[PDB]
Amino acid sequence: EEQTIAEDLVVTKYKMGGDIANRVLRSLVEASSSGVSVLSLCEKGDAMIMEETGKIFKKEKEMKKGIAFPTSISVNNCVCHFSPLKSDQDYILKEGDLVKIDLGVHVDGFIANVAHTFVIGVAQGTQVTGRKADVIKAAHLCAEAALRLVKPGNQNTQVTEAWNKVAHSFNCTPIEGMLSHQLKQHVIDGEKTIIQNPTDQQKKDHEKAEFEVHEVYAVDVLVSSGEGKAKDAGQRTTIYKRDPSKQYGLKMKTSRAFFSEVERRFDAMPFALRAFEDEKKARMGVVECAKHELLQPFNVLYEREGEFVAQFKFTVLLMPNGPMRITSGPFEPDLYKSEMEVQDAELKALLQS
Repeated sequence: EEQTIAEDLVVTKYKMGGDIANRVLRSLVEASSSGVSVLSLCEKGDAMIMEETGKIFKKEKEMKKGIAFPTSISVNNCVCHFSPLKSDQDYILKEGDLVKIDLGVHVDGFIANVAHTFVIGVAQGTQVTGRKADVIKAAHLCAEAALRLVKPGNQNTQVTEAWNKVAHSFNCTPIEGMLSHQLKQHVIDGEKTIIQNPTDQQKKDHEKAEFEVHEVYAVDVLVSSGEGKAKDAGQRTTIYKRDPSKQYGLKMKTSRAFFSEVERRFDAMPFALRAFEDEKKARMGVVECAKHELLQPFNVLYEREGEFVAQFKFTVLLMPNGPMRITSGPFEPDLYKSEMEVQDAELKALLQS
């Protein structure tokens, strides 16, 4: 069968994961200051997840728990999936940097995803202004709109539409083609999805769905101050996910050993190459696996230099009495001052409940 949030136990597993994800996120935020290595924060994040996860359900020896999405910190125009290797060049945080932290925790396959955006070195008493406030303000209001639109009976389409209206108000554009996935036990890759600002082509190929009672979603809002077109850079993909629906006979011994460690350690959850002791081996075993589509990569995307990308990701449980989000970051609206606001009367109304 399948275990859903219709069962109380399933719900407590999501809530504990969400609680753990909310705490690790807060620790990383307050550990972010100018001069700090992004690589070190990613390691600390992953380590905390692993430790917090080890304090629950101890009597259950075979229960899988841990990282659902490796800690990634994407600064300024970097869109997502930035999770450095000891080898790659990392990023050193600076005053005024717009940083996005993305984490993923799971307990028994039940995933709790969260992403938060904030600015470095913001003196208290003072607000942040400019494009950094416009974009964060917009991403925030997009998250708020989803929270009110993603409910049993509605359809992904309505959410897609609301997002452009909010975003346009601050002259921001949600990154085109980004998807928000439904969640299931051990599946971070849900079938039903919500697409952001789709191109005419994608609009025609994306499947229109309807939210059902007892479903779970990881709503991912990615808004840009620029054109909203994410491009690949010279960056190395350091995050991969095993595709359980595909199989192939790897020829190389190193490929097989690497794939076995993956199936055993992370199963179908995204993981970071940093999780393997020998880097060279990992990198080497990835080539053939990724080549025969056994592994799905999560590339590091970028927006034009000078632009900023804000993000808000939260996991919401569609309970019969209403949606309940189990993850969020320490967000303070008053901190950001923008000259623009939502102008659509109807939308303006919806945002006040």
